[PDB]
Amino acid sequence: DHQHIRYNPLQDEWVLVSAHRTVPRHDPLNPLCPGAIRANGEVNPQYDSTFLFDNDFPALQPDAPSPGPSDHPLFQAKSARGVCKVMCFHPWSDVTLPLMSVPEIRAVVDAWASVTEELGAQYPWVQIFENKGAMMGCSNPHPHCQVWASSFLPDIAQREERSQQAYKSQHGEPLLMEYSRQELLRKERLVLTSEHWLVLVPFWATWPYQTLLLPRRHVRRLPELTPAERDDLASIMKKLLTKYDNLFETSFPYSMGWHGAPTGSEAGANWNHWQLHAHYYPPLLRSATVRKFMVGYEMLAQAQRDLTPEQAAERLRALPEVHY
Amino acid sequence: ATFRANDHQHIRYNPLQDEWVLVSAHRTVPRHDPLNPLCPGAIRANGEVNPQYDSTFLFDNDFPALQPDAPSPGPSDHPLFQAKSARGVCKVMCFHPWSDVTLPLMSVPEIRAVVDAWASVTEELGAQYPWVQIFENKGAMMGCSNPHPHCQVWASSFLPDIAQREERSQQAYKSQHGEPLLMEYSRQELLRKERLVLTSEHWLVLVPFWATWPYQTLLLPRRHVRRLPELTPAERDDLASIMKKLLTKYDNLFETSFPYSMGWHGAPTGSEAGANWNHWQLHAHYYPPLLRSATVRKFMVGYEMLAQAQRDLTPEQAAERLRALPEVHY
Ligand SMILES: O=P(O)(O)O[C@H]1O[C@H](CO)[C@@H](O)[C@H](O)[C@H]1O
Ligand SMILES: O=P(O)(O)O[C@H]1O[C@H](CO)[C@@H](O)[C@H](O)[C@H]1O
Ligand SMILES: [Zn+2]
Ligand SMILES: [Zn+2]
Repeated sequence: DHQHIRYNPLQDEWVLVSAHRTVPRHDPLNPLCPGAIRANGEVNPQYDSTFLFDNDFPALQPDAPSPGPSDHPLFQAKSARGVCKVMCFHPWSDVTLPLMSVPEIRAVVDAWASVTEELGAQYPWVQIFENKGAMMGCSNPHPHCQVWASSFLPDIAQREERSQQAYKSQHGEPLLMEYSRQELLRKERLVLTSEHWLVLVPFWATWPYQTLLLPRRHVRRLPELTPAERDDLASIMKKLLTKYDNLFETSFPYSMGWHGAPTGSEAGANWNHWQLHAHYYPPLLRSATVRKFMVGYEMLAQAQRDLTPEQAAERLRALPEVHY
Repeated sequence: ATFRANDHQHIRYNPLQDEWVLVSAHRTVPRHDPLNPLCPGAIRANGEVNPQYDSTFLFDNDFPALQPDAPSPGPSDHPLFQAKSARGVCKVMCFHPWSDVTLPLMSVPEIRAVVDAWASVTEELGAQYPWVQIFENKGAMMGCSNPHPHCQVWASSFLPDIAQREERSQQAYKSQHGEPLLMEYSRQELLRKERLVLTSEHWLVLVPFWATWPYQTLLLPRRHVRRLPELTPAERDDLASIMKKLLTKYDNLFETSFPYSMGWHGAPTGSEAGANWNHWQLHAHYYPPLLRSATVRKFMVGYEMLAQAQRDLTPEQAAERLRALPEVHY
């Protein structure tokens, strides 16, 4: 364990490794609760599973004029269109994914597949993400995620498209399929393995207990998961997130999201280089209250970490799967 | 429908670091503490006692992220598992002996002292390391735990990621156009005016066209200058002055001590300092988190982490607001 730098081939980034160093179940005023009034005056149904609605304060609208063409190579702007939705995971405000049952989480997975299929018919990128915890600026504790679909391929998606396309041309295999194969051989960064899925701490991880979740089968997009794969996803997510809560015995904050092959038009397109995966980016470092700050050097030079990915994976493997 | 950047959503390109951003336009510290290890006279974690310094003070970080000696990792057996060596030194630089001052509260001569110390440490460590990263982390909101006025300096044997991104873009730009990227960018922003914050004889501050943080700024010299030590005395005095004006505007924006991370980017140093770096232009970035008040910040989370940076306030609105703020501190 000596200081060194490690490369992220998926997003083309180096990281410095300095190894040498109470929510009520229901609130009629919470606009995500069953029966509650949203900002546009609509009343939520008495839903008993997941619930999808249009964000009343959306970052993207479906209609917008395009900016003019760019008159200078340093001042480039392009059009942007999209739709932003909110997805409640469960009717109870006082539950989170790790406290939910496997069938309930399977309902979440089914709703993720449905909204990807639905919005993917019109938009080339559908970004599902969850922002969990006030530490991630989440102001509403009801269990949910957001879905932003966009007419442009976002920056990170462009980076992963570029690296995966390059990797499959150079080596004949999808980047993340070879990565899964290798981490199964190497063992030391695995967190969980199941029949259809694996969870690991990536070699190039930047956040302390960051994980990568990906299926064992080559799968380009979330809707292609079979029922067995979806149930197994629900199970393995429940185990991962329960480990996360047990790490510091608290409701573990994070941002997470799904990356799969671009949607929109598929005619004349080849996405075999893509592999479906999810990233988890948790801020906590040493306790329920001591976090990692991505500031200063990390903003001006390069991401930095003290805990090695292998130490983090070793700690995550040791944690119980029974919630505290 | 006619497009208007202040009215309609769009995406903008950062050509310096090759990044797109979504613009959703449609939306008490005691002066002295004997136990504060950055104060004059105080004891540090390694047992050393600070001198009774009356200006800046430079010392080795007692908890450094980089050490000057380290073994190199083995060669990689696989293209997905690449590791390289890392060596460097981490220093801490106090700006001033008084803990209750910040840069905008200091006099121009005192800030000029900071500039001179930045140049000295860049020259000294740059003789041995190809990258010397000066940066300041100001405010608990940026995880700074010590309110004493200071910055850090991490010098490294490797060229850090962001530096590689800016080396690549500036090299390409000068190859294609025959001028340094940021020199043309400065000329253009002087012509376009709408994103300027401050102009002085030798320097300018603007909200970059592609900015991601709400009141983010870019500070750069009007002359083509590759590295900080090359600034003349007049350029250094004027840097001190314009920084005092910028940081005072920042403090006046929400009438609070404005948090931020900031740092300097210059041509790589080390063994190849004598190579051709004419495509480089010295500059500084300011990345402040505050969004709408002294307490309401931007969170770079969720979509920003999984897809793309996003902002509501346009760079032009931010710059207009900054230009209107007084240069006299509240
Ligand atoms: O030196 P500090 O204040 O202890 O550390 C702080 O600045 C460093 C450089 O940006 C970061 O690596 C840390 O995340 C941050 O907490
Ligand atoms: O949707 P919210 O909770 O209003 O907003 C939050 O999630 C968004 C998507 O990551 C971010 O752009 C915001 O910075 C964050 O505060
Ligand atoms: Zn990804
Ligand atoms: Zn820069």
